[PDB]
Amino acid sequence: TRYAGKVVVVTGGGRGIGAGIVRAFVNSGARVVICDKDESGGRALEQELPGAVFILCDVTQEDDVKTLVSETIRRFGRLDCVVNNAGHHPPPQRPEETSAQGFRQLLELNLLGTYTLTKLALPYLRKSQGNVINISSLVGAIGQAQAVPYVATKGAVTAMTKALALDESPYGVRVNCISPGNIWTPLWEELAALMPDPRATIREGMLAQPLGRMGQPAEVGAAAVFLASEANFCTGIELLVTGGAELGYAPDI
Amino acid sequence: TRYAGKVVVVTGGGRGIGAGIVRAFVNSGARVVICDKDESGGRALEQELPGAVFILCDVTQEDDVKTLVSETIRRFGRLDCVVNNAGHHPPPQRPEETSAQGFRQLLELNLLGTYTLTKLALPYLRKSQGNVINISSLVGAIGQAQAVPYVATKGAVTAMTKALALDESPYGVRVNCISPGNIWTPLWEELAALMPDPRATIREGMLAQPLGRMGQPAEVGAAAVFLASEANFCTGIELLVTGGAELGYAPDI
Amino acid sequence: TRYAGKVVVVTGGGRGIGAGIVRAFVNSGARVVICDKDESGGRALEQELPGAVFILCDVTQEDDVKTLVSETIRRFGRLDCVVNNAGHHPPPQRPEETSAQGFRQLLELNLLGTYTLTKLALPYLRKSQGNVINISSLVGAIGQAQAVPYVATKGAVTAMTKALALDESPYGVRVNCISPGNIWTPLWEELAALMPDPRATIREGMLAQPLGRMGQPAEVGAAAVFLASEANFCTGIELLVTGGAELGYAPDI
Amino acid sequence: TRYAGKVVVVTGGGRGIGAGIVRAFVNSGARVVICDKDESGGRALEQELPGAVFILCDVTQEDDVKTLVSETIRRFGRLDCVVNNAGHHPPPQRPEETSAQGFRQLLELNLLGTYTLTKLALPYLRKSQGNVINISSLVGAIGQAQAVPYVATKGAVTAMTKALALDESPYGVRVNCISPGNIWTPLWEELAALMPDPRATIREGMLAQPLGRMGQPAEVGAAAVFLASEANFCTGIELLVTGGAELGYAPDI
Ligand SMILES: NC(=O)c1ccc[n+]([C@@H]2O[C@H](COP(=O)([O-])OP(=O)(O)OC[C@H]3O[C@@H](n4cnc5c(N)ncnc54)[C@H](O)[C@@H]3O)[C@@H](O)[C@H]2O)c1
Ligand SMILES: NC(=O)c1ccc[n+]([C@@H]2O[C@H](COP(=O)([O-])OP(=O)(O)OC[C@H]3O[C@@H](n4cnc5c(N)ncnc54)[C@H](O)[C@@H]3O)[C@@H](O)[C@H]2O)c1
Ligand SMILES: NC(=O)c1ccc[n+]([C@@H]2O[C@H](COP(=O)([O-])OP(=O)(O)OC[C@H]3O[C@@H](n4cnc5c(N)ncnc54)[C@H](O)[C@@H]3O)[C@@H](O)[C@H]2O)c1
Ligand SMILES: NC(=O)c1ccc[n+]([C@@H]2O[C@H](COP(=O)([O-])OP(=O)(O)OC[C@H]3O[C@@H](n4cnc5c(N)ncnc54)[C@H](O)[C@@H]3O)[C@@H](O)[C@H]2O)c1
Ligand SMILES: Cc1ccc2nc(C(=O)c3ccc(F)c(O)c3)ccc2c1
Ligand SMILES: Cc1ccc2nc(C(=O)c3ccc(F)c(O)c3)ccc2c1
Ligand SMILES: Cc1ccc2nc(C(=O)c3ccc(F)c(O)c3)ccc2c1
Ligand SMILES: Cc1ccc2nc(C(=O)c3ccc(F)c(O)c3)ccc2c1
Ligand SMILES: OC[C@H]1O[C@@H](O)[C@H](O)[C@@H](O)[C@@H]1O
Ligand SMILES: OC[C@H]1O[C@@H](O)[C@H](O)[C@@H](O)[C@@H]1O
Ligand SMILES: OC[C@H]1O[C@@H](O)[C@H](O)[C@@H](O)[C@@H]1O
Ligand SMILES: OC[C@H]1O[C@@H](O)[C@H](O)[C@@H](O)[C@@H]1O
Ligand code: NA
Ligand code: NA
Ligand code: NA
Ligand code: NA
Repeated sequence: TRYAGKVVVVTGGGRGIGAGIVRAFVNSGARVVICDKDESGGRALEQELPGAVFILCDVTQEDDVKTLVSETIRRFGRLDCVVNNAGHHPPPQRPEETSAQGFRQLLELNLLGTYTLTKLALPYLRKSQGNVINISSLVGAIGQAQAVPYVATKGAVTAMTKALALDESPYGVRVNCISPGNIWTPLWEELAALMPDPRATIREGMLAQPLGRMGQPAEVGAAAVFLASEANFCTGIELLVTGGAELGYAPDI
Repeated sequence: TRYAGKVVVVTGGGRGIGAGIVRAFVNSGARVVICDKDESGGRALEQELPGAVFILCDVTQEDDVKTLVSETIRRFGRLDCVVNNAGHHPPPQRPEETSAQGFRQLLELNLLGTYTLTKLALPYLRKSQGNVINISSLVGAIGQAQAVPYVATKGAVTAMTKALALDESPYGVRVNCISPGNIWTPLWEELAALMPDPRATIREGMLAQPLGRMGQPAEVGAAAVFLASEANFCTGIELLVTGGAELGYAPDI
Repeated sequence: TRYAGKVVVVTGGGRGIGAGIVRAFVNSGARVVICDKDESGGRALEQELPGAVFILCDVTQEDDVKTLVSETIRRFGRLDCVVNNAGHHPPPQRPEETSAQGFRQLLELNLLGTYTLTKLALPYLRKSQGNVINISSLVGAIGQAQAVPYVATKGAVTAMTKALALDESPYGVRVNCISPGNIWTPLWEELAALMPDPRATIREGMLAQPLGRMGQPAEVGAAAVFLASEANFCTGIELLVTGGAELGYAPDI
Repeated sequence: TRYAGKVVVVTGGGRGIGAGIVRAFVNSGARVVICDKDESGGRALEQELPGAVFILCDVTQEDDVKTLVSETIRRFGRLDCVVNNAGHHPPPQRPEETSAQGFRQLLELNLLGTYTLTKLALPYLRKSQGNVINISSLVGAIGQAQAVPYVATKGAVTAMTKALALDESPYGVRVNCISPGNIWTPLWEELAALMPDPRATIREGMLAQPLGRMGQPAEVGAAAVFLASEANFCTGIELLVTGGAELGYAPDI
């Protein structure tokens, strides 16, 4: 009952972290709108979860997002929390192999899609004293190899979260982000499968954490439910869900 | 039921943030040992809360802490979480008014008391796959005026949390900290009362947060229950409970 | 002589921080290419400074940047340091007053212009074991009110700096950023002039720093010369030039 | 001539990083007082460097530090910069192998010695508009394995630097810290020699940095001269000299 009576939109909710966040909110008593550009996972999740419904929406398309918000309000009468989870990590790319074109496309998804939904949702979040949760990335803070565009987009999300928290504080709307590290999801599996030795890549990904494993969508979901339902004095925070990966680390020429 | 069957020790649990943490854990289903050097608040809290008991213990006294741990195990049979909350903020002091003697005394409480209980508790936390929660301070990260010793002690706590998280990760024990900002507690009230215009000082303390108020012990308590019970992929994190105080901020000579 | 024989490109070098960086590098013995989209300041600076030349270049235009690099190499035979300083802060804008269109345009300048020049320069920086210096912003790290797009762009720059530092480390190219706070420049003067009480706004800007004044272009310039010429074990750092602005900060409802 | 006419005290200046800092300041034109508890290195350094003199002083002994300051003023007539470099890293120690006694002793050196000299020097630094430079450690920020006391002491130093910067800003005294990573010094060599395979330990220490080597005392020294002589808008900063070590990092159970 921690979030009973509330209405939550989760973008990219059809699989991976997003689906874990959907499940955590349904388990907390909320009604959840699953937004995804892909019908397969999200439609099945609606059938599985009473309290969740699926709305096809590509967050890079402004009119899709307008309809997502208007349909959420039409169907459920309020909006309490937006979780901006839709995002992508390209395959590893050396800096000279990236392009401004690809960088712009990744900004459209990872940054501007979050911006667009948040902007359209904020009038309703102000009415409900609701909150925004952005899914950023640990590597926005610490960097990652072979990922210049991705890292830039996530540094932008974390910073934007802090700016918006300042602007929306007088109106009672909290704005926070979660920065996951290595979470075992279909994206992780897909990227590993591109590598010469996928099993070795996966093993390395597990050992990057002091805890010796990758994280689960459910663990990101629990962090999101905490931020929405019990973190009433938290705004503009970056909540790390990383298993400790950021901890620790002639001869001098 | 989020933490049912678990046993938690909260130091400085007789009033303020510590009492809020005690209440949050009792509400989650845990049994709680209230440690305090002062009988008044903690004894009343035991009477009030089924599931909480009071043990007199000054965390700066090694034998008191040894007895705290042995009595917790004798009475409850396990130990799952230690919350190192006991600590103090001296009245505002200019650097030249501080002393090495006073600095050492504050280190004994704010830093070494946390170290001592954690060390004595860790064998039991390893058996239960339990966790440590240290109550640090936002100003350990960002500084504060007229508080050189206090700030130093809290920078030490936050750093120590990260080091211990690394060391205890192979054993399945997570170690995290909460960094509160301005929380309305008897300590805050006592410090304000020393100032020339206490009401003005309190007003200034409220407006230091974008949220326009100070935080509550209950909000720190909810963050602690989250870290203990649902943050299984979080270790070595600093969870800010500050209301956004860290956000934002000839002419050039 | 600290940077004698070296060749430096400074974008946005015609006024403000960029001109201060140009002067600092000329004073260190380097030859400097002043890039700017505006001829007025940069052309005068060339006439004033032996060792500096002006090249008209809008960093948002890929062909302009290609020509900037090819002309630098044609005229000077090497390239040792790129300082990505061109950038803009829009007038204060509430989140609901911003647009995706304006956000994209600001990303083109503050983020993608930095990306584009860095990419085109890197083959030459690898040959010289040179370095990249990005001018980010303190508010990328801590947030700012009425500046969601700006803050996002600068969070991206700081993060991108760390990612590129990782990628270019095997090749001996260091990549660092400077995050200024309030620096008294024509941009600051222009933004203040839009406000109802410009003098009051300027006074507030000075008092945001514990040092009680704004910074100077020359101080950012000295930090840049340090990073280029003497910081050989620094890569991926964020060097704050802020005057301490990030330091420090019923009642509980 | 960057720091000509100025007087600098470097603690632990007889070898390692401290000796590198001494050399960098002498090369900048300053007169330097080498403080050390060990005569061997510091006495030889005085003989070698015109402009440097050696004063025997154990920074944990208050009367030694009082004499250090009074002798500096008696001999040189002013004091412009204090570099608190004396410190120690114990051999790797598991948390259960540490003691409160050893922790207190390490606090006396790494934290309280810095506090004591700074306090005694500040009246003179206010007269000269001088500055304080504390040598902290990257692992104060990110943690390290088998080093709970050390990490705590360095977290305290970094935090204390920020608090004192706030307090001394109205008086025109800047207070900054440098956080080195792996620097090749006699301490590093001594710790490696205790390990089963010292050469393997050294190799691992080099590869912890993206730059693929450890740092040099001279590089820390250049950062110190920058902070003293050219960073006039920097106070309360943590300048990382780490080679990038902090950058970057069933399957989910
Ligand atoms: N998996 C990790 O290790 C990891 C680490 C750090 C951060 N993250 C972040 O977590 C989020 C989720 O990652 P994941 O691993 O679950 O990814 P995933 O690819 O498994 O799932 C992403 C989901 O988002 C949907 N989506 C993609 N583009 C969309 C669009 N334009 N509109 C709507 N939906 C869209 C996909 O169809 C998919 O269902 C992303 O923001 C990612 O950057 C993931
Ligand atoms: N109140 C704030 O704004 C604030 C802000 C940041 C951090 N904190 C931290 O939160 C913690 C609690 O602060 P608070 O405001 O509730 O303080 P408080 O003074 O109201 O309560 C502290 C409690 O700890 C007990 N205690 C003190 N010394 C002890 C000792 N040696 N052994 C055992 N118990 C001892 C006291 O008797 C008291 O019951 C402290 O670590 C403090 O530094 C508080
Ligand atoms: N002034 C501050 O307080 C402050 C604070 C933090 C960061 N910064 C950053 O410092 C940098 C310089 O700021 P400033 O205050 O000196 O600004 P400014 O407006 O005074 O100077 C910027 C210069 O860049 C040039 N420029 C703008 N767009 C360009 C383009 N497309 N191509 C090439 N040149 C272009 C302008 O013509 C101008 O000469 C910017 O990145 C800014 O975001 C400034
Ligand atoms: N070497 C590294 O990798 C490294 C990394 C991070 C931080 N640091 C810090 O840099 C500083 C210097 O380290 P180093 O590697 O050069 O060490 P080092 O042991 O080589 O040199 C330390 C010097 O300080 C002196 N000293 C020790 N105790 C003293 C006391 N009580 N009073 C006066 N002088 C005293 C020693 O005699 C010696 O000359 C320390 O604060 C250390 O924690 C070093
Ligand atoms: C082969 C490969 C490369 C890079 C990958 N990166 C991620 C990722 O998104 C991520 C990971 C850790 C972080 F700390 C983080 O912030 C993000 C996932 C799978 C990968 C697979
Ligand atoms: C007159 C006064 C002065 C300083 C005080 N400081 C605190 C405190 O402990 C605290 C506050 C904010 C933080 F961000 C923080 O980390 C700690 C409480 C009451 C005070 C009253
Ligand atoms: C009226 C106004 C509003 C906002 C302004 N902001 C800046 C700026 O660029 C900046 C400032 C501080 C920082 F810490 C920072 O990172 C950036 C300059 C002038 C302004 C004038
Ligand atoms: C065998 C061993 C173990 C640990 C050591 N640690 C240091 C050290 O002081 C240090 C290193 C990196 C940092 F990032 C840092 O902050 C400090 C030096 C030698 C060592 C040798
Ligand atoms: O594909 C990797 C993992 O992705 C997660 O989102 C699913 O919940 C797991 O069942 C699956 O093993
Ligand atoms: O004394 C200030 C506040 O302290 C808190 O710990 C109590 O829960 C409040 O009831 C009280 O108003
Ligand atoms: O316009 C504000 C300031 O801008 C700086 O870039 C110039 O160097 C100053 O002379 C001027 O006062
Ligand atoms: O002992 C390791 C290193 O220590 C440094 O302080 C010295 O300057 C080097 O010559 C020496 O190789
Ligand atoms: Na359903
Ligand atoms: Na009871
Ligand atoms: Na010229
Ligand atoms: Na000499």
